[PDB]
Amino acid sequence: GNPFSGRTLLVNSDYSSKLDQTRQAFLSRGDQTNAAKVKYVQEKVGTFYWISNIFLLRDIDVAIQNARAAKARGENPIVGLVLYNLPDRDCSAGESSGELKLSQNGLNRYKNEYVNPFAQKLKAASDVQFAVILEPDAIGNMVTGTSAFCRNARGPQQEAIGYAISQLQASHIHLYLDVANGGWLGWADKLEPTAQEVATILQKAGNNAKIRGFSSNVSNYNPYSTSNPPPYTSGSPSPDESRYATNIANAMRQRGLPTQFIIDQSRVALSGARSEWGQWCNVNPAGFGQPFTTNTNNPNVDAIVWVKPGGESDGQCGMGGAPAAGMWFDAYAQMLTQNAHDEIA
Amino acid sequence: GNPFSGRTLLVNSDYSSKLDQTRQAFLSRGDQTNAAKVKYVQEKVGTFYWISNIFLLRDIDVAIQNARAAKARGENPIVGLVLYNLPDRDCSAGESSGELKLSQNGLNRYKNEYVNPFAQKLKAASDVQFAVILEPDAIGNMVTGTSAFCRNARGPQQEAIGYAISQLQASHIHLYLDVANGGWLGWADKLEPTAQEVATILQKAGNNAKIRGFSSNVSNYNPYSTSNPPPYTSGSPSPDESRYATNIANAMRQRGLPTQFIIDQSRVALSGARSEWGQWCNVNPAGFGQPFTTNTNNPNVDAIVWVKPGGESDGQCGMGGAPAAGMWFDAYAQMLTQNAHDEIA
Repeated sequence: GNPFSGRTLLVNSDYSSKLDQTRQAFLSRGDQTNAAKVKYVQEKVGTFYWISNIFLLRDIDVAIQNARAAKARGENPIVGLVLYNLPDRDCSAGESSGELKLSQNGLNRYKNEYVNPFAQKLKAASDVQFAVILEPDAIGNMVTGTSAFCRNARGPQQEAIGYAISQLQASHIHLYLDVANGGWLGWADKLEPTAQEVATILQKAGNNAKIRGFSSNVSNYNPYSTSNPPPYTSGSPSPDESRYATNIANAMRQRGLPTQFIIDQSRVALSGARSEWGQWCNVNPAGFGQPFTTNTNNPNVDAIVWVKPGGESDGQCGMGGAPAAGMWFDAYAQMLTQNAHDEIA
Repeated sequence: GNPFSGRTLLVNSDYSSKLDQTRQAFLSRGDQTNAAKVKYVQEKVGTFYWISNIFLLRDIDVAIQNARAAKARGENPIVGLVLYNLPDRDCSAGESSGELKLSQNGLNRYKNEYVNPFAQKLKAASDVQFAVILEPDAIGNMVTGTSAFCRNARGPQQEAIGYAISQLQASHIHLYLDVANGGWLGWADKLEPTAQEVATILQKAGNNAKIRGFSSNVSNYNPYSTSNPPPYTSGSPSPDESRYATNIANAMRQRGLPTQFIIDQSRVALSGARSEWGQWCNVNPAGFGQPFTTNTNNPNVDAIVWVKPGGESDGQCGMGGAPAAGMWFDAYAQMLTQNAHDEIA
């Protein structure tokens, strides 16, 4: 069954605290309507916690503590975590986007100094339900990346992700392998290749290794369901994320693999924001998307979630004034609030 | 005594490895002249090692290994290390640029998880000489930082730096407290406020605590000595780093504090590279500056060193094609080579 059914996605306390700056900035201009929308996100919108380096393994203990505090106040939470520290991470850029590199004993450090401790903390926390998104966009780079750097990282990255899955096999841990977004892998010629990559990684994870399914649109901006997708989606069978999810599940079902998705809607672009589907860095204009829900109107979509913490920069690119990746970008957080989904108030 | 006297600044092996890409690029266009200049930097030009987070404490072991291997083939090295993990680091941007935040128990984590281990490794290696640059731009942010965020961090940051000085007192450890660059703190109305900050920090490190002096121009592009400084230096008594060093040393002397500088010349801006002195991101055109030497022609300047590794990006800014901070930017590395100081050949 769906692990989110009857649960609340836990609020990310780091994100919530950083959003206090946004609440305060709206208050300094007498903008009470937007200040209150920020406070709603602070208190009621669950977001995944990104464990983007080895130092941030301590945030797993913060999330656990918060999942015990919440369920003690009467709630029934599920903690979203992002496992994201692959050696030669985001190989498309030509060099790891993170601290581990394959040429610096990265595969071993990932297994032993990153995955092992991550898996240990989740296992000691048997009372807590976890949804873990595994390595955003690694599969996309594997399927389509043609540079030597990406071509050299592919094997070791499949071993690393298979290792991760093999170490996170418990009843309270629900694994969602990332599959990028409909604009990257949802084209007719990319669905089958994506499914093949999943089978290869699952073979490496072990015979009895399972995953619940996949994640998509993490840190991206595609709509979940629309009858008016952008013109750049012309020719694609996956013009929104609900359809992308159904198309991947269809390829997965034919191979006997998992079919379920969680779809990020932390940020959704307004019509016309991107001229090209591949644009990804601090896209504007955009707005906060629909907050966490199991009411998805798609049997292969377990839940709509927030994974990227909107307001954390994607890098010094896109919207002007953008700080380095992961740094707080208050004016962007303000824009997302101004254009926020109607549920937020 | 000047700690660099009769010593060679140790090559940074990680940086030298990354430069191989540059050497390969020049070779691939038949440019032997610049390929040879890259190899000159790879084998003969010392660069500091940046210990920019807790994960990178392992690079101190790397540097010490290299120092002991150098001394085994008859050399007399001095290892440059950059101690750079202050809580709420680079406060003027509004959020720590590093992993430690004051509101996340950052002061305690800085002492116990970063300074202590740093000190343990250097005090164990009593056979190695070290030049440690302490917290680049922290004093700059303390003197001119009037935002609420910096003002809130001031107290604890002074205690943090004093703590780092207090833990690194040894005859083989030579401390240089960073004082930004002449464009920031070299103005007339800024020299005393800078000396006052150093006096306050040294009091907090204690009565018996000492530093050898200061570092400047780290990651910047100001020339060491020129009779033709850029127009934007008009009205400044510190229009080159040699004059900045003398001005600070004179202010310190009158308060009876240390005076000695080490000045980065890893990258030097060429004519017209900047229209404003505060420009800092991947400034171009620029060249590799003068390699390490103690022939400084200035009593207040212990040595010209390379601290920032030229070719590592400052951020996704300044020059087309720039990657995120710390990512290798090979076209920039080729530029620094073609415009290198005449010693490099």
